[PDB]
Order: sequence, then structure tokens, then C-alpha cells
Amino acid sequence: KTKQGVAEAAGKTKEGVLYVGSKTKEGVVHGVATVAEKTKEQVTNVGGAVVTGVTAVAQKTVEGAGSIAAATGFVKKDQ
Amino acid sequence: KTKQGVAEAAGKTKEGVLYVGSKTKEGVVHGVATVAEKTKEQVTNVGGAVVTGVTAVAQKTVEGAGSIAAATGFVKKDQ
Amino acid sequence: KTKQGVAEAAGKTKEGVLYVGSKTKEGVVHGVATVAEKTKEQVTNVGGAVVTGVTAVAQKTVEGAGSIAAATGFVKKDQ
Amino acid sequence: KTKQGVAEAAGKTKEGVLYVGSKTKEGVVHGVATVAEKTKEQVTNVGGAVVTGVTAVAQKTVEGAGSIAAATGFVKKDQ
Amino acid sequence: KTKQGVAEAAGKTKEGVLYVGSKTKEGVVHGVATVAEKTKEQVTNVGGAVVTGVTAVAQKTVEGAGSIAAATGFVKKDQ
Amino acid sequence: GVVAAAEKTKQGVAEAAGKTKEGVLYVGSKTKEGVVHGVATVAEKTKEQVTNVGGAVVTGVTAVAQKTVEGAGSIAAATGFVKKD
Amino acid sequence: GVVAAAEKTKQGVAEAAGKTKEGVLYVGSKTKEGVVHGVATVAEKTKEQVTNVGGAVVTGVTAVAQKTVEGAGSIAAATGFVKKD
Amino acid sequence: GVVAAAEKTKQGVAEAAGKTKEGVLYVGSKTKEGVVHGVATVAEKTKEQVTNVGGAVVTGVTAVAQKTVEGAGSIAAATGFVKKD
Amino acid sequence: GVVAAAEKTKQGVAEAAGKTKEGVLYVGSKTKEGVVHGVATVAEKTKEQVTNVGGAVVTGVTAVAQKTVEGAGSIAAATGFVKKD
Amino acid sequence: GVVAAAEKTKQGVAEAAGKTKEGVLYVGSKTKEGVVHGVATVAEKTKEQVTNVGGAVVTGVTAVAQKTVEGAGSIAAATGFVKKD
Ligand SMILES: Cc1cccc(C)c1NC(=O)Cn1nc(Cc2ccccc2)c2ccccc2c1=O
Ligand SMILES: Cc1cccc(C)c1NC(=O)Cn1nc(Cc2ccccc2)c2ccccc2c1=O
Ligand SMILES: Cc1cccc(C)c1NC(=O)Cn1nc(Cc2ccccc2)c2ccccc2c1=O
Ligand SMILES: Cc1cccc(C)c1NC(=O)Cn1nc(Cc2ccccc2)c2ccccc2c1=O
Ligand SMILES: Cc1cccc(C)c1NC(=O)Cn1nc(Cc2ccccc2)c2ccccc2c1=O
Repeated sequence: KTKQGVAEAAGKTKEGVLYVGSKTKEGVVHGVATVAEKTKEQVTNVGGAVVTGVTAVAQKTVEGAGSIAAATGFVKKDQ
Repeated sequence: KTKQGVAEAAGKTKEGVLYVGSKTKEGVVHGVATVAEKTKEQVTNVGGAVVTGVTAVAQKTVEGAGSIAAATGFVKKDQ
Repeated sequence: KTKQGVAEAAGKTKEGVLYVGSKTKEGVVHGVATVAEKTKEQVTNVGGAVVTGVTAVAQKTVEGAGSIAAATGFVKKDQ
Repeated sequence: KTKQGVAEAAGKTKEGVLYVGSKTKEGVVHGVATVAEKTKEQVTNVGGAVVTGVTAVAQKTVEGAGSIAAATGFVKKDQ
Repeated sequence: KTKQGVAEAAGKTKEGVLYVGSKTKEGVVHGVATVAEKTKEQVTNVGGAVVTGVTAVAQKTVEGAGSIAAATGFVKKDQ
Repeated sequence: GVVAAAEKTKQGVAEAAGKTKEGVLYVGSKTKEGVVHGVATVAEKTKEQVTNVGGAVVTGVTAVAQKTVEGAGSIAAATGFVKKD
Repeated sequence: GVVAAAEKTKQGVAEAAGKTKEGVLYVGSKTKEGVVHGVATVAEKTKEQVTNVGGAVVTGVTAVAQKTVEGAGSIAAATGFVKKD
Repeated sequence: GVVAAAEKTKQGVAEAAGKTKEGVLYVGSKTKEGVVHGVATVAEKTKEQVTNVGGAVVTGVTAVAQKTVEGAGSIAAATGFVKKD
Repeated sequence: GVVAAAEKTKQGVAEAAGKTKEGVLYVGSKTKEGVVHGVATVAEKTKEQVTNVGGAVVTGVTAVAQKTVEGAGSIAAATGFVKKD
Repeated sequence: GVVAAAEKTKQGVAEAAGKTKEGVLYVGSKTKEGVVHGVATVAEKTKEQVTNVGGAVVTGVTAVAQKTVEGAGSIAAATGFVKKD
């Protein structure tokens, strides 16, 4: 018996109005806003990596070892 | 017996109005907004990687090792 | 016996109005908005990768190792 | 028997209005806002990594060793 | 029997209005705001790593040893 | 006078506008004007008497949602001698 | 005067507009004007009497959703002598 | 006079605008104007009497949501001799 | 006079604007104007009597949400002799 | 006079603006104007009598949320002889 990340709700009544609710959020990206106004961007790239935009990554994994959620704007030359 | 990421709701009544609800969110990307107004972008690329737009990635995996959710704007020259 | 990512709801009554509901979201991309107004973009590419648009990827996998959800704007020259 | 990250709520009444709710947030990125107005950016890159945009990463993993959530703007040349 | 990071709420009444709620936040990034106005940035990079944008990373892991949540703007040349 | 020109190029765009007026636009947005949501009423034994003589009476469980642009929204109006010249 | 020109190019676009006025546009949007959602009523033993003499009475469980552009929305209106000249 | 020019380039954009006026825009936004949400009422034994003579009465459990642009929103209005010249 | 020029380049942008006026914009925002949220009422044995003669009475459990732009929002108004010239 | 120039470059941007006026903008913001939140009322045995003669009475459990732009918000107004010339 083991509980992990469990939302539990219980209610009891006889007469009237009863409301029961449960919510669970795991690995959730919520509410990302970006505004660019009159922005000047000049990029010169020679064999590299340049990142300018908006990146939103949400990952949920079970029994996963060595997982990478996001890898943005990198140069890898492993031998 | 094992519980993981479980939303549970229970309700009981005799007379009236009863509401029971349960929600679960795993690896969810919600609410991404981007606005660009009068933006100037000049890009010169020679053999590289340039990223300017909007990227939204949501991944849910079970029993997956070494998984990568997002890999944006990279140069890889492994030997 | 094992529960993972399970939404459960139960309700009981005798007289009146009863509502029971359950929702589950796994690997879901929701609500992506992008607006570009009077935007100038000049791109010169020679053998590279340039990404400017909007990308929304949602992936759900079971028993999958090494899976990649999104790989946007990259140059790969592995030997 | 073991409880970890569990939200529990219980309520009881006879007559009236009763509200029961439970919420759980694990590895959640919420409320990221970015505004750039009249911003000038000039980037010259030769074999490197340059990151300018907005990155929001949320990762939840169970039984995962060595996992990396985000790796942004790096140069790796391991031998 | 072991409790860790558990939010518990209980209420009882006979007549009237009763409210019971429980919330849990683990590894949550909330409320990040950034504004740049009339900002001039000139970057020249030769084989290095330069980071200028906004990064928000939230990671929750169970039974994970050696995990790294964020690694931003680094040069690694391990032998 | 508004003049835009582009000469001796490979890719060229020349746009000139005298007067411009933008409008309203909605992208991925939700709106709620005059919305009644989630009303629950429980009554066991209610004794009610109404005696109306030339009036406006609104009685019982009432849920009204209204949205008017160039008009008035009323629930109970007992008036008289309404004229427009 | 508005002039736009493009000469000696390979790909060229020249657009000139004197006066421009944008309009309204909806993209992936939801709207709710005058909406009644989720009304639940439970009554066991209700005794009700109504005596109406020249009036407007709204009685019982009532759910009204209205949307008017160039008119008035009313639920109960007991008026008299309405004239327009 | 507004002049924009671009000569002897490979990629060139020349835009000139005399007068410009931006508008309203919504991107991923939610709006709530005149919204009634989450009303719960429990009554066991209510004795109620109403005697109305030429008036406006609003009685019982009432949930009203209104949104007017160029009009007035009223719940109970007992007036008389309304004229417009 | 407003002049913008760009000559002898590889990538060039030239924009000139005489007069500019920005507008309102919402990005990932929530708004609540005239919102009633979370009202709970419990009554066991209420005895209530109303005697109305040419007036406006608002009675019982009432939840009103209003939003007006160019109009007035009233709940109970007992007036007389309203004229506009 | 406003002049912006850029010559003999590889990447060049030249922007000139005579008069500029920014506007309002919301990014990831929440607003609450005229909001009633979390009202709970419990009554056991209430005896109430109302005698109204040409007046405005607001009675009982009342929750009112109002938002007006170019109008007045009133709850109970017993006036007379309202004229506009
Ligand atoms: C709702 C209600 C109930 C009972 C008592 C009243 C006063 C009201 N309020 C109104 O009628 C508001 N109104 N008035 C006028 C003008 C007018 C009214 C009556 C007769 C002649 C002219 C009007 C004209 C054109 C389109 C809309 C409207 C409008 O909406
Ligand atoms: C709804 C209601 C019930 C009972 C009492 C009243 C006063 C109202 N309110 C209104 O009739 C509002 N109204 N008035 C007028 C003007 C008019 C009304 C009656 C007779 C002659 C002219 C009107 C004209 C054209 C299109 C719409 C409308 C409109 O909508
Ligand atoms: C709601 C209500 C109930 C009972 C008593 C009253 C005074 C009100 N309030 C109003 O009628 C407000 N109003 N008035 C006028 C002008 C007018 C009214 C009546 C007769 C002739 C002209 C009007 C004209 C055109 C479109 C809207 C409206 C409007 O909305
Ligand atoms: C709400 C209410 C109830 C009972 C008593 C009163 C005074 C009010 N208040 C108002 O009617 C406010 N008002 N007045 C006028 C002007 C006008 C009113 C009546 C007759 C002729 C002209 C008006 C005109 C056009 C569109 C809106 C309106 C408006 O909204
Ligand atoms: C709310 C209320 C209840 C009972 C008593 C009163 C005085 C008020 N207050 C107001 O009516 C405020 N008001 N007045 C006027 C002007 C006017 C009013 C009546 C008749 C003729 C002209 C008005 C005109 C146009 C649009 C809005 C309005 C407005 O909102």
C-alpha cells in the first residue's frame, strides 16, 4: 500500500447542496504570455545555434531514467 | 496495491443537489500566447540552426527510459 | 493491483439532482495563440535550418523507450 | 503504508451547503509573462550557442535517476 | 506508516455552510514577470555560451539520484 | 505625401499607406456577457400567496440572463403613461 | 498622394492604399451573450396561490435568456397608455 | 511628407505610413461582464405573503445577470409619467 | 518631414511613420466586471409579509450582477414624472 | 524633421517616427472590478414585515455587483420629478 500524488475528497449530507471535487496537476505548463513590440533583432550564425522564440515543454514520465525534458539551443560535438 | 496520480471524489446525500467531479492533468501544456507587433528580424545562417517561432510540446510516457520531450535549435556532429 | 493516472468519481442520492463526471488529460496541448502584425522577416539560409512558424506537438506513449516528441530546427551530421 | 504528496479533504453536515475540494500541483510552471518594447539585439555567433527567448519547462518523473529537466544554451565537446 | 508532504483538512457541522479545502504545491514555479524597454544588447560569441532570455524550470522527482533540474549557459569539455 | 520606393534589389517590397485604422480582433479568447452559471435551490415546504392589482411581480426561483445593445433590460417594471414625441 | 514603386528587382511587390479601415475578426474564439447554464431546483411540497387583476406575474421555476440588439428585454411589465408620436 | 527608401540591397523592405491608429486585440484572454456564478439556496419552511397594488415586486430566489451597452438595467422600477420630447 | 533610408546593404529595412497611435491589447489576461461568485444561503423558518402600494420592493435571496456602458444600473427605483426635453 | 539613415552595412534597419503615442496593454494580468465573492448567510427564525408606500425598499439577503462606465449605480432610490433640458 502506497499513495503518491493522490487528491482525495469525500463529503456527506442529508438535505441541501453538496459539492465534491478533486484536481491533480503533474508536469503541467500553464499561462505563458510573451509580447514583443517594435523589437529589432539581427542574427548572424556560422555553424552555431541561436534561439529567439518561446519554448514551453511539459513532460511526465513513469519509470524513466535519464530522460531529458528540454534541450534548447546547444552545440554538441562529442567524440 | 499502489496509487499514483489518482484523483478520487465521493459524495452522498438524501435530498437536494449533489455534484461530484474529478480531473487529472499529466504532461499538459495549457495557455500559451504570443504577440509580435512591428518586429524586425534579419537572420543570416550558414550551416547552423536558428529558431524564432513558438514551440509547445507536451509528452507523457510510461515505462520509457531516455525519452526526450523537446530538442529545439541544436547542431549535433557526434563522432 | 496498481492505479496510475485514474480519475474516479462516485455519487449517491435518493431524491433530487445528482451530477457525476470524470475527466483525464494525458499529453494534451491546449490553447496556443499567436499573432503577428506588421512584422518584417528576412532570412538567408545556406545549408542550415531556420524555423519561424508555430509548432504544437502532443505525444502519449506506453512502454516506449527513447521516444522523442519534438525535434525542431536542427542540423545533424553524425558520423 | 506510505503517503507522499497527498491532499485529503473530508466534510460532513446534515442541512445546508457543504463544499469539499482537493488540489495537487507537482512539477507545474504557472504564470510566466515577458514583454519586450523597442529592444535592439545584435548577435554574432561562430560555433557557439546563444539563447535570447523565453523557456518554460515542467517535468515530473517517478523512479527516474539522472534525469535532466532543462539544458539551455550550452556547448558540449566531451571526449 | 509514514506521512510526507500531506495536506489534510476535516470539518463537521449540523446546520449552516461548511467549506473544506486542501492544496499541495511541490516543485512549482509561479509568477515570473520580466519587462525590457529600450534595451540595447550586442553579443559576439566565438565557441562559447551566452544566455540572455528568461528561463523557468520546475522539476519534481521521486526516487531519483543525481538529477539536475536546470543547467543554463555552460561550456563542458570533460576528458 | 507618402512615398515608398525600393530599387536595385533581388527581393523588394514597397508599401505606402496614407491613413490606416485598425479594428478589433479576438484570437483564442473566451467572452461571457450576461451569463448565469451554477444555480441550485432546494425548498421543502414553502407557503406563498400573491395578490397583484395592476403591478409587476416576479415570483419563485428565477434565473434571468440578459444582454442588450441599444435597449433597456428590466425584470419588474410597473409604470404608466409612457410617451415619446 | 500615395506612391509605391519597385524597379530593377527579381521579385517585387508594390502596394499603395489611400485610406484603410480594418474590421472585426474572430479566430478560435468562444462567445456567450445571455446564457443560462446549470440550473437545478428541487421542491417537495409547495403551496402557491396567485390572484392577478390586470397585472404581469412571473411564477414558478423560470429560466430566461435574452439577447436584444435594438429592443428592450423585460420579464414582467404591467404598464398602460404607451404611445409614440 | 513621409518617405522611406531602400536601394542597392539584396533583400529590402520599404514601408511608409502617414497616419496610423491601432485597435483593440485579445489573445488567449478571458472576459466576464455581468456573470452570476455559484449560487446555492436552501429553505425549509418559508411563509411569505405579497400584496401588490400598482408597484414592482421582486420575490423569492432571484439570480439576474445583465449587460447593457446603450441602455439601463433595472430590477424593480415602479415609476409613472415617463415622456421624451 | 520624416525620412528613413537604407542604401548599399545586404538586408535592409526602412520604415517611416508620420503619426502613430497604439491601442489596447490583452495577452493571456482575465477580466471580471460585475461578477457575483459563491453565494450560499440557508433559511429554516422565515415569516415574511410585504405590502406594496406604488413602490419598488426587492425581496428574498437576490443575487444581481450588472455591467452597463452608457446606462444606469438600479435595483429598486420608485420615482415619478421623468421627462427629457 | 526626423531623419534616420544606414549606409554601407550588411544588416541595416532604419526607422523614423514623427509622433508616437503608446496604448494600454495587459500581459498575464487579472482584473476584478465590482466583484462579490464568498457570501454565506444562515438564518433560523426571522420574522419580517414591510409596509411600502411610494418608496424603494431592498429587503433580505442581497448581493449586488455593479460596473458602470457612463452611468450611475444605485441600490434603492426613491426620487421624484427628474427632468433634463
Ligand atoms: C423595458 C421597459 C419596460 C417597461 C417600461 C420601460 C420604460 C422600459 N424601458 C424601455 O422601454 C427603454 N426603451 N425606450 C424606448 C423609447 C420608447 C419607449 C416606449 C414607447 C415609445 C418609445 C425604445 C425605443 C426603441 C427601441 C428601444 C427602446 C427602449 O428600450
Ligand atoms: C418590452 C416592453 C414591454 C412592455 C412595455 C414596454 C415599454 C416595453 N418596452 C419596449 O417596448 C421598448 N421598445 N419601444 C419601442 C417604441 C414603441 C413602443 C410601443 C408602441 C409604439 C412605439 C420600439 C419600437 C420599435 C422596435 C422596438 C421597440 C422597443 O423595443
Ligand atoms: C429600464 C427602465 C424601467 C422603468 C423605468 C425606466 C426609466 C427605465 N429606464 C430606461 O428606460 C432608460 N432608457 N430611457 C430611454 C428614453 C425613453 C424612455 C422611455 C420612453 C421614451 C424614451 C431609452 C431610449 C432608447 C433606448 C433605450 C432607452 C433606455 O434604456
Ligand atoms: C434605470 C432607472 C430606473 C428608474 C428611474 C431612473 C431615472 C433610472 N435611470 C435611468 O433611466 C438612466 N437613463 N436615463 C436616460 C434619459 C431618459 C430616461 C427616461 C426617459 C427619457 C430619457 C437614458 C436615455 C437613453 C439611454 C439610457 C438612458 C438611461 O440609462
Ligand atoms: C440610477 C438612478 C435611479 C433613480 C434616480 C436617479 C437620479 C438615478 N441616477 C441616474 O439616472 C443617472 N443618470 N442620469 C441621466 C440623465 C437623465 C436621467 C433621467 C431622465 C433624463 C435624463 C442619464 C442619461 C443618459 C444615460 C445615463 C444617465 C444616468 O445614468
